[PDB]
Formats: sequence, C-alpha cells, structure tokens
Amino acid sequence: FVEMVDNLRGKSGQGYYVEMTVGSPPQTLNILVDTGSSNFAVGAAPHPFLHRYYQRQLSSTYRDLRKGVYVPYTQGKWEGELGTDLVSIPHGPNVTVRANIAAITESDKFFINGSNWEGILGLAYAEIARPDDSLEPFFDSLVKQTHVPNLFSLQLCGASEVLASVGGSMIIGGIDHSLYTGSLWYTPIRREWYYEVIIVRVEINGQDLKMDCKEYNYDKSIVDSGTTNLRLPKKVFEAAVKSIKAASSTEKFPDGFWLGEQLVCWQAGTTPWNIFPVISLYLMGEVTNQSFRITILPQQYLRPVEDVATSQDDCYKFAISQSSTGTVMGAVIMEGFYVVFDRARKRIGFAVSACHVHDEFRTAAVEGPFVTLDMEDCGYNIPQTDESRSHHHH
Ligand SMILES: N#Cc1ccc(COC(=O)[C@H]2C[C@]3(CN2)C(=O)Nc2ccccc23)cc1Br
Ligand SMILES: [Zn+2]
Repeated sequence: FVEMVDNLRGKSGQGYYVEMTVGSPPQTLNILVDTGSSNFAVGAAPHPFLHRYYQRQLSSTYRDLRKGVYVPYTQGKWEGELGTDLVSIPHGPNVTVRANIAAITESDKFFINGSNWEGILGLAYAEIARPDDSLEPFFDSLVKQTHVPNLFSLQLCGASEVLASVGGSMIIGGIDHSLYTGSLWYTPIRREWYYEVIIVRVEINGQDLKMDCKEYNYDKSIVDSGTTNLRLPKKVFEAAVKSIKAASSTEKFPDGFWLGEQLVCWQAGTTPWNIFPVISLYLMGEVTNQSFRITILPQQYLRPVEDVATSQDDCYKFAISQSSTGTVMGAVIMEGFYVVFDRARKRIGFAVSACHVHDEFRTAAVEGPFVTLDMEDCGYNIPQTDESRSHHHH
C-alpha cells in the first residue's frame, strides 16, 4: 500500500483531500475525504473559491441521470445534477470505476477559501446518500466493480501568510502496518448510515465526567474526517470545558478562546502543554461489557495557527466545540490515531498513529480492555418523524 501512503493533503483546519480524476479525458480535481456523508459531488461551474471545476460536456464518458440533488448540512449546502462517469484515484488502487457524480451547480457556505478542494468524497453508507439510498455511494461502486476489499483506513497527520500544510494517508482496501504502533482495537458500528459508534465513558485527566453515558451519544456519535473539531453535545461540552478550564487555570484566557473563536499565544517554544489535560473517550468494545479508551493530548485539541502580527509566538485555536447533533469525532480525534473503517466486519479500529504530534511526557494512547458489569445501554434512539416513516425502501 506504499503507493497510497501520503496521498492526502490540505491546509490545517480546512479538510484533507485526495486527488481524483473524473471523465474521459481525465479531469483532475482535489476531493475532500469525508466520512460524514455518502455522496460524490464536485464543483461543476465557476465559483470564487474554486480554481477549477468538472466540465461534464468535455467528458465523452459522462452520462446525465436527468435528476437533481440537494444536500443541506448544518453549516453549508449545495445542489447539483446527477450523472455517472469514469472515476479514478491516481494515488489509490489501480482501477477505474463508473460511479455516481453530483455536478454541483450552486452552493452556499460549502467551499472554503484557500482549502484547495473542489469536491467531496462521501465515504459513509447509502442510508444517508441523497436524494435517497438508491444512489449508490462511491465506495460501494468501487467494491462492487473491482476486487477491492470492503475496507479503508485513514491516517490523518496533524500540523505566516498561509495556514499550515497537512498530510495524510487513505489506504483503500486494507491496512498499512507502517502507519501505527501497538494494538489495534475495534468498536462496533452501531448502524450503517453514518459511521456511528457508542461512547460509554469520558475522562478528563483520568477524572470521570460522571454523566449518564446516553449523554455522550445524544443524539448520536460519529467518526467524521470531514469535521475539523472534536464536537460534543451541549451538556457534555460544558462539563468537559469546565474540567479543562480547571486544569489550565494558571492561564486566564478570554471567553472567545473557549468558544473556538480566538487564538492564544505563548513565546515560541514555551507552550505549557502540561497544564492542559488529556481527554479519554471510552468506546464500546466488540465483547459485551468491554471497552477500550482512546486518549488525545492538548497537541490534538489545541490547533496551531501562525499569526502574521505575532509570528514570533506559538498561537493556538481551541478545537473542541458545541454540538446540537451529537458527538463528532473529527480530525482532532483522528489525528491521534490510525483509523480503520472495517465495513466488512461492521467495525471501526483505532491504533496510535505513527505520525501523531506528542511530546516527551505524554502520547496519544489506545488502551483496553476495560470492563463494567451490567454495563447499561448508552445509545440514543432518534425520534422518528412521519416524513422519515413514510419513505418506502424497495
Ligand atoms: N441531508 C443531509 C445531511 C445533513 C448533515 C450531514 C452531516 O454531514 C457532515 O457532517 C459532513 C458534511 C460536512 C462535514 N461532514 C458538514 O457538515 N458541512 C460541510 C461543509 C463542507 C464540507 C464538509 C461538510 C450529512 C447529510 Br448527507
Ligand atoms: Zn412502496
């Protein structure tokens, strides 16, 4: 899998993308890797934040499906025309695939200035594809038309006039042992829509938040490469920030720091890492009553920004933020770990990433098992709307 190592790039906080080609002759585009969605969609007209876009009419292998699509996120949305075309990943498997593509014709708060990506590769399950689940997602087509094992793995690697470049690896069809150290621990996928998981416990510097564990997963917990922060439900975020504030309390930062809206700075090289606590999320294990923990450092949740006007200083953004749609284990989490999306066995694996940023006293850690007897149920059941209830699935 050496040809797939280091095949992701991006700018810190603005998404990891992989190079893809669509069409005949091949049009090259930089495509966000997003495990929180299941559509393959590409900028298909001019836009202030796009260097280039997909030109359907210039591909002899394009086919229009004569159907529109609309996807609204919490932040951002887009619409497009559905079609299929030939797609390859030059630093991926040695295959070409006919896949669904949404040509994005309009959008708002979707594309990001300076990010260098022009589309999105949705790697989650058909259940949340748009307009509905009969639009085969890309990975499904890849596995179906080729010999590629139904699994991929992501190593996202952390970081004055530009933001920091980041690099990473997306290994399509397996697991590269150079990319992690020590044990690889798996947590069941609760349901194949998002990559949904269940957190059974949260510790800040070894101290239990002591919340009803249903609160950790209200209204869901998902692993999303296409989300920058660790995002936490309102009540969880408030307790977690209270604990981190407490530990770090020799430094009094402005409100805007903790809201994720302001940098704080120390003189080059003098950041007091050791006043910030480690955060451990315990995930449901494969075995009943077992769990394992993934522990991240302040090096992951304190995200570095080089300020033009204080470029002498090491400056950081707080990259834990509030959610009203559940826990999102985003890049902040993932940059600790080599994360294995084992679709075949309906599980997600975590191991310590051979590229995670640490210091001489503490590392990100993946550790288990831990055991509870009569371990309760920590899952939440999303209220079912009449809209969702009325849909037939033939
Ligand atoms: N109908 C629907 C529907 C609603 C919500 C979701 C949630 O989608 C995510 O979380 C993806 C998309 C993401 C980050 N990851 C985002 O939220 N804004 C944004 C902006 C730019 C790039 C990636 C993203 C998925 C579906 Br499908
Ligand atoms: Zn029907």
